[PDB]
Amino acid sequence: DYLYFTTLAEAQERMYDYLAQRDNVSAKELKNEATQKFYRDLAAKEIENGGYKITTTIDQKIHSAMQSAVADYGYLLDDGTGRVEVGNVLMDNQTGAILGFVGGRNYQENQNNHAFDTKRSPASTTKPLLAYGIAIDQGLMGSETILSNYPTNFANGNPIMYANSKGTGMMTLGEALNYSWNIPAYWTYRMLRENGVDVKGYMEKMGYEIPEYGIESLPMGGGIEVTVAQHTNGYQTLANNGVYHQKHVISKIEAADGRVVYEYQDKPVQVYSKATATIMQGLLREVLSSRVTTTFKSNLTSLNPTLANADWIGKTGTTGQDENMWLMLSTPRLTLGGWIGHDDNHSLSQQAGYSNNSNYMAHLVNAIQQASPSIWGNERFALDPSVVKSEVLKSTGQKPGKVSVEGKEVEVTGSTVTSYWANKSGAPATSYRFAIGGSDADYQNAWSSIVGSL
Ligand SMILES: *C(=O)[C@@H](NC(=O)[C@@H](Cc1ccccc1)NC(=O)CCCCCN=[N+]=[N-])[C@@H](C)O
Ligand SMILES: [Cl-]
Ligand SMILES: [Cl-]
Ligand SMILES: [Cl-]
Ligand SMILES: [Cl-]
Ligand SMILES: [Cl-]
Ligand SMILES: [Cl-]
Ligand SMILES: [Cl-]
Ligand SMILES: [Cl-]
Ligand SMILES: [Cl-]
Ligand SMILES: [Cl-]
Ligand SMILES: [Cl-]
Ligand SMILES: [Cl-]
Ligand SMILES: [Cl-]
Ligand SMILES: [Cl-]
Ligand SMILES: [Cl-]
Ligand SMILES: [Cl-]
Ligand SMILES: [Cl-]
Ligand SMILES: [Cl-]
Ligand SMILES: [Cl-]
Ligand SMILES: [Cl-]
Ligand SMILES: [Cl-]
Ligand SMILES: [Cl-]
Ligand SMILES: [Cl-]
Ligand SMILES: [Cl-]
Ligand SMILES: [Cl-]
Ligand SMILES: [Cl-]
Ligand SMILES: [Cl-]
Repeated sequence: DYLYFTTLAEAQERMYDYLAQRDNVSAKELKNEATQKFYRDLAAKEIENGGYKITTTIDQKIHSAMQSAVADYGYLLDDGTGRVEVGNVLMDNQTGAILGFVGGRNYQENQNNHAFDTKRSPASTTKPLLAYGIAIDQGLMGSETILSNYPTNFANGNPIMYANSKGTGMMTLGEALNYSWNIPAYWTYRMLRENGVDVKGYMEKMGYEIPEYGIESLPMGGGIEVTVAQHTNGYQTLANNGVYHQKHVISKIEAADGRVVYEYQDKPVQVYSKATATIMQGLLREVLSSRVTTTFKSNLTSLNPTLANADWIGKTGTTGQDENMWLMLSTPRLTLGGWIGHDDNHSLSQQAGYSNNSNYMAHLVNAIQQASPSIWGNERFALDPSVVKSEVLKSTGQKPGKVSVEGKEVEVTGSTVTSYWANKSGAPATSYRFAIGGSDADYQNAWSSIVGSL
């Protein structure tokens, strides 16, 4: 099944490296196609014939429960666009160990591995990692920072859309994330580009391969295609207080006589500050609780109300013609990545991600807990002590003070809120351009509203 061939493939690659080094083959000799073919064949025969012991990270009872879950409840994905395919990876947040996965609906009917082999755009699930997370890490925004959702066009002249909406006005990062509005994400990434932020440094530390970082739609998964396993590794980094661990299924290969062919080496990397990661956890908690883009919390509360009270955080994504739906879920202990789509890339139904995948993943999470009752954990995500708390205006997301609006030095006061920052000084004083993004026209309209309220 999917586990046998995934494990065999990874074991073969590790045996290939071992045999090449053992036989003292140069990096140069390894470039020779005939020599590579020989060493791949020799690696295969060594596993096939050799009596090696392959130790995996797979929790057999959990992985078996995930297979029974997709057998029993996979039909909940079928939405009247034909048989819907599925991939899921369950990952330990502290180690990057893969405890279990779903390769697809039924290996016997379709062998394609939707957990490790198929690459699709992660759509709006890019936003927390590539846009908001990095902006917070760089001290360019906090939890109650304001972004423009005013209408704006891509560089090709097309309006940036959210279903049938061309946009609204100013909104908090929280509203931007809960709805997954697109314009605020676009302005956030544009701000990173304008400031020359090394985005590629963050994404490559987490093992992402992105060919062009200049794509305006990058935060909406434009110019990005990822496996479920890889993308699960990104959400592992946010959930593990910003510390990446490389995903792995193989922990060790030993000869019969106990000689170590290969052993996984942990190389932890602080990709985001603890402040940034713990701020993002708080925002992604509200994405699921708000139930705007996913019914997941309603589905899970009904199936398993005790498990629904674990500290769930998550994010959804939908490609533009509903070809791909994503739901990424974490507790402090585990991350579960979920993709659905069609092997030939044709459209799912409009609600496939909102309802069907949410319901299926609620069943999958319940099946994992039933197989291993403590595995999700009862720990809460919590703000790191290094987080800076700023009292800011609800209206501007910046500290109270004086601003020049149309000549007249205006005293900006009103309702305040605590904003969480990952810098030293926290939020600055209100400036005229108080938000991420927006045109001179947008700001005229915004300030009109704010002055009216004083
Ligand atoms: C999040 O999921 C948002 N949608 C997307 O991110 C979609 C559509 C989109 C793109 C740019 C600006 C606004 C909306 N992203 C997307 O389709 C990118 C991947 C395209 C790759 C081509 N192959 N395919 N499929 C929701 C909330 O609007
Ligand atoms: Cl399997
Ligand atoms: Cl496979
Ligand atoms: Cl040999
Ligand atoms: Cl086991
Ligand atoms: Cl992968
Ligand atoms: Cl795609
Ligand atoms: Cl524009
Ligand atoms: Cl909201
Ligand atoms: Cl970059
Ligand atoms: Cl990648
Ligand atoms: Cl670039
Ligand atoms: Cl572009
Ligand atoms: Cl591996
Ligand atoms: Cl892997
Ligand atoms: Cl041996
Ligand atoms: Cl830190
Ligand atoms: Cl809730
Ligand atoms: Cl609901
Ligand atoms: Cl979405
Ligand atoms: Cl298909
Ligand atoms: Cl706790
Ligand atoms: Cl907290
Ligand atoms: Cl503080
Ligand atoms: Cl303050
Ligand atoms: Cl600072
Ligand atoms: Cl800006
Ligand atoms: Cl303008």
